[PDB]
Amino acid sequence: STGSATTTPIDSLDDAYITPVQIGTPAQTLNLDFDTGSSDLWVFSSETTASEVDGQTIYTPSKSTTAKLLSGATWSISYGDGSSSSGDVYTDTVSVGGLTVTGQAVESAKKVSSSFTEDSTIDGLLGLAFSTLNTVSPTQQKTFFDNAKASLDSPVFTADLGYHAPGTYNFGFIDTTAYTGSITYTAVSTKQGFWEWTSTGYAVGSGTFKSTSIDGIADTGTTLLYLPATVVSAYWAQVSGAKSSSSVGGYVFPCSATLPSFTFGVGSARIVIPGDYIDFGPISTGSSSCFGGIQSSAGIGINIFGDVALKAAFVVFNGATTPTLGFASK
Repeated sequence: STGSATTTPIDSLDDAYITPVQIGTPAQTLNLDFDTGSSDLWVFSSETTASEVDGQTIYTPSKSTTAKLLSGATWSISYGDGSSSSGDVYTDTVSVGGLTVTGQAVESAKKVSSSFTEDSTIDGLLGLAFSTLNTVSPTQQKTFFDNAKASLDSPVFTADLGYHAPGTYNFGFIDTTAYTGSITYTAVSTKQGFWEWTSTGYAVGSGTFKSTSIDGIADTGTTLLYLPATVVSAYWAQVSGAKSSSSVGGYVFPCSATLPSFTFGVGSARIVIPGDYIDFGPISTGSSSCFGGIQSSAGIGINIFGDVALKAAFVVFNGATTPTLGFASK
């Protein structure tokens, strides 16, 4: 089997991407944030505290003839950005782009933090990191990909995120028309439950490539590119007027600037992030100070190849016995 679903930016800045997911019988379609940095599929639901729902589409398991309460199961998760959610668990039929999993754990939110409430466009998350990170207790549950794997034509899914435009998540096949040149595959460590890999270095604009190992995670659920302070300093030094602002919470730059590109290494290959991808617009409405899309990972504890990086590539998440990551230009 295979699946193919379009993923759409939630706003003009590509702050995140939503992908329609069918849950239950009859289908209830929710727009979920596919997140290769976490491993819970959770949804706004009929059980979510009413004051914490503000425009989201909810899953109502009582209206699904295939929903079954997973007795005794609860979940609770906190994300790198400080947001959190928690609740109980159903199993139900979940389909993504024509690909169907029966008995998928659908984690029903009883509580969500304010940032989820305040984002009316995201109805929940669909985790695509390794199932070892799944928070369901007392019986850990498998991700949608993990459940689908054995049925897939090939045990892979691919992320093809658009810049200010829709893109695609595919399951079970590699669309050879979706990228240019070749896919370069690189080793993954699953030791922390992430799609963790080692970039071979970087360049800023038309500058020389610096060969240096950068361990980080391919994370579709993180907006920006978080890299070591040395790297990030080298980037923003090439933008006149750019500075790190503790009050704003990162590097800012004059909105009048033209941003240089940023290149990262995948083995001997090179992915080029155009400078426009690195502009996340005014820090506040009407401001001429703009927020940068490359930020320091210092104090995160891990480097994150978030959407800013991933959207410049066709990315293969190879879930073979020994997982690997593939990157192609597009």
